Amino acid sequence: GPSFWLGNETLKVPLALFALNRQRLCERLRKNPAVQAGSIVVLQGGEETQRYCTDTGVLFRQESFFHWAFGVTEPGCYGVIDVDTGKSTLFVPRLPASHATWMGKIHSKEHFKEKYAVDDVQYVDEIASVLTSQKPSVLLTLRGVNTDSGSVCREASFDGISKFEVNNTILHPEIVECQVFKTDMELEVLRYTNKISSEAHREVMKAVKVGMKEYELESLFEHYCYSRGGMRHSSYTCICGSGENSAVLHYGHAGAPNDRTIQNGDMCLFDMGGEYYCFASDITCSFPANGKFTADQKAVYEAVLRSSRAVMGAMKPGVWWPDMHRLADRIHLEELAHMGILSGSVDAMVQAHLGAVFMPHGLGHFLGIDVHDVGGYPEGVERIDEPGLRSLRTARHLQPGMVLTVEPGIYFIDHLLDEALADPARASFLNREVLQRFRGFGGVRIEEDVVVTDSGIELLTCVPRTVEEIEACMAGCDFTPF
Amino acid sequence: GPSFWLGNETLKVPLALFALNRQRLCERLRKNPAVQAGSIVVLQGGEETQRYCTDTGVLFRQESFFHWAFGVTEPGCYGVIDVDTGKSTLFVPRLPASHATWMGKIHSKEHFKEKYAVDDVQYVDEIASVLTSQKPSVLLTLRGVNTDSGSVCREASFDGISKFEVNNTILHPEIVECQVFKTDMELEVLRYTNKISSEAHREVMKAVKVGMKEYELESLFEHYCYSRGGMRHSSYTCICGSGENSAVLHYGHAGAPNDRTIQNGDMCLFDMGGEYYCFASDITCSFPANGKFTADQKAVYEAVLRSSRAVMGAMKPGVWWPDMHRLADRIHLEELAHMGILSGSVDAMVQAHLGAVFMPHGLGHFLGIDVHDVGGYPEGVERIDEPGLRSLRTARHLQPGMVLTVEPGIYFIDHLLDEALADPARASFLNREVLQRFRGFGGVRIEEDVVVTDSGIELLTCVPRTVEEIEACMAGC
Ligand SMILES: C[As](C)(=O)[O-]
Ligand SMILES: C[As](C)(=O)[O-]
Ligand SMILES: [Mn+2]
Ligand SMILES: [Mn+2]
Ligand SMILES: [Mn+2]
Ligand SMILES: [Mn+2]
Repeated sequence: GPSFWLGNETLKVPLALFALNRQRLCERLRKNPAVQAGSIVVLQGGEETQRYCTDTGVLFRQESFFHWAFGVTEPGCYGVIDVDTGKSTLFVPRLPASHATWMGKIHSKEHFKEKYAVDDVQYVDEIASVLTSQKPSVLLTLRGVNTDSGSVCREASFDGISKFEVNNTILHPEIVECQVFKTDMELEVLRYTNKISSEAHREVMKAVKVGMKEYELESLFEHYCYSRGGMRHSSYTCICGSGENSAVLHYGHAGAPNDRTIQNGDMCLFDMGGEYYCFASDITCSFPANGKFTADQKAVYEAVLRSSRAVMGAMKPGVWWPDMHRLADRIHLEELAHMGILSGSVDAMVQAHLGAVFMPHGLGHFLGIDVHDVGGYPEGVERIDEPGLRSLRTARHLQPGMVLTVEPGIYFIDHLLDEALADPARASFLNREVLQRFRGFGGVRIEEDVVVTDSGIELLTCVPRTVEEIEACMAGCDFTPF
Repeated sequence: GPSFWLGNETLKVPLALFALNRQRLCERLRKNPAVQAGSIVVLQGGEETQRYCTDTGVLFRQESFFHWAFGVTEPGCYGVIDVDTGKSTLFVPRLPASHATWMGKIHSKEHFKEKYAVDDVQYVDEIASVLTSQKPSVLLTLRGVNTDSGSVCREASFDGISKFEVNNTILHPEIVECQVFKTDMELEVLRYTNKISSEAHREVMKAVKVGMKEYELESLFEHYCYSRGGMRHSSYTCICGSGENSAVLHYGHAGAPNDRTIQNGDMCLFDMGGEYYCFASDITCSFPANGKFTADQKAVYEAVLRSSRAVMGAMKPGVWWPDMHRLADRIHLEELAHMGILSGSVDAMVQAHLGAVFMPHGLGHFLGIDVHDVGGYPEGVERIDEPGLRSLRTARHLQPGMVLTVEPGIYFIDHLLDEALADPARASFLNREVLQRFRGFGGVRIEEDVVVTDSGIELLTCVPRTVEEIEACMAGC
């Protein structure tokens, strides 16, 4: 069948990927006791937008649930699926013929049917008539809460939907649960997004020079990803933190826009991932700006490398993800003590939640069409009310087919360190005479993307990771993964 | 005073630019007899957004009116101006301690006062209290219709605004009219955006090779603009049309995403412009993919070069922009007749609106903070209901300080050509046997950015334009 492709060496993605997702969704719904015969899933695609009240178009990127189900790149569509038969119908906007003045040939319905390999294509304004003719029992629409953003996903609506029976509770948890488990076709795309983004990270490590602005590397990364990878979007705004900015976790946004000059002796923490056909990648490389780790930089870096590799080596089906977070915490504390920053009993440090002072974020998160992918906290899965752990984006147990980031880090964040030093339950573990040397260090994060498999994991990311590999890459060189 | 700067060779933009805009706005409002003493302009800045219901942040770019007045890059702000005194107050979000962990330094109010050179800084949650203590007669908020998008600009709101007298009609036409006329400080930024984007267009022309995808040049353009110019944003989605796609005016968007392979013999029409600190550029270069114009390509291209330079040579204060559009139409028709595509009386071709078959869009538009800048159709200025002219984004007369694109083009658009051939009043001019050779040619657009001066214009753009210059540029090592 047909494939999405941006030519050159970019990945051909079969539209069969999306057909398989529709089939899987129907198979799940058919087993659901709340679902009756004759139901139709109704999804609404994203619409074209402009900046504020201007006529400046914003580049359209499809809504993620719609993309998962249909793979459609055009704005203004709807899509329905007959649950009992699996039959799919795509609804596309009716453009008047005069639009050919500005748009060139206006594609036929048949063009879109062939392009997307759906069973039928209709115009959007006909959706009430078309659904009416099917005499559905119920329309299943999408409404639920994203557990990272807190936002409510808005259900499809069209003129005349009030004439139907509509259910907006059944679908969301079910399509989310399908999305949590990636098909082999989806894994091919995620292998690709990791390949390109890994190459781009290596080009950035080769190119970085003392005296450059952080954004010069943002630009270079995105240029590699688009020109060589066909990745028109990034999966999230690039975080290019140098020096003390490497301790700011979501650095790079409009308020702190990658605008610092990189200085000799700085650490860099570059968290960047290109997006291909609305599939994510999410990779963090940490390295010395000048290509040579100092002793202190090597020690912090290798502490995070140790936790990264320990977690990757322990991950397998049945593992409780919060236990991996606690494992990383224990390793960071052990290694910070081995560096002389901390002293005393590590068991006691853990009891005092000291790990969260140095890693205030979750160990990692589901990844897929969204960088923070859906499904981390389905009904019944609770957030753990402790520092660090409460920021985990899932408390699930691992199962084959899940895609996770593994992103431990250690950071020197002044207000968290000062809180600890003010707290008698924590202050005694800290050695100010050594810690003072790490004030303003920034931080290190080592972030890999992995697939849970029957036997463990599959590592998707392919970047230099040991001190020796990184120094070689920065000197321009050719490295072995976990 | 302070300046915005992204280091390296990027432009230092004095924050005095925005202070001058505030002053100019107050000066215009003070002259409006409907404006009450004690009025306060209240603007609301843009807020951070995410993709749909995801927690995927969208990179924040400031709302254009707010930017014009304040130059503020942070989301979640408000800004007010006392009309009678000119005094400015910026309202910034009061951030929680955790912002220090995830987003960065929690800057003090004094930091922002110094950064933006405003008279006072307060927190957003204090705006009702602060405005109350000033005892304004009326709050002037911003509501009006953009004449390109048709969208209604949404006025500021805050908790407690219902307790004030609010007017939402006076401000919009007044701030728009100020934006129409660029200050010398604004012109320095538009010279810079044109400089970087012109350099980037030159690099793209040197880099194009048969066999590349269109989007490889989009990528290169934006990388040049960001890494060398500090332009994190483009002014609009890059249009990288090759072959017949150069006839598709609305090309490059998500439905037609610069994904065609450039072939030997194609024309390229690349319309790209970086944005610096929310100031636009808007440039189109047209050229043969393989670096050498064929005879037909030279003829079409030189026709558009002729109208481009005739229009620029005629532009000066008092000139009616629709007359310039008609000038370009007439020249295109003349050249298309010289080429043998047309025959007969050009006067009669003009009477039959034949020019619009080949150039269906407007000759050019105001440019500033937005690529299609505000103020093209203020009250009393009407849209002309004729082909071509109805797509003009302004029907105003030119005055010093206006910034315009000059962007004539000729395209071979099947829908329009077929229509013209069906109409006996137009078909008699069209030589079907010659036109057939140009089906699938695509099109040519030559787009310059210019400033109206007291005596004529200043050209901002600097790219190769003659056939000889373009071929030389593309052959450069
Ligand atoms: C800062 As992230 C995209 O690894 O959650
Ligand atoms: C296609 As345009 C931004 O020049 O109007
Ligand atoms: Mn990341
Ligand atoms: Mn991540
Ligand atoms: Mn343009
Ligand atoms: Mn333009």
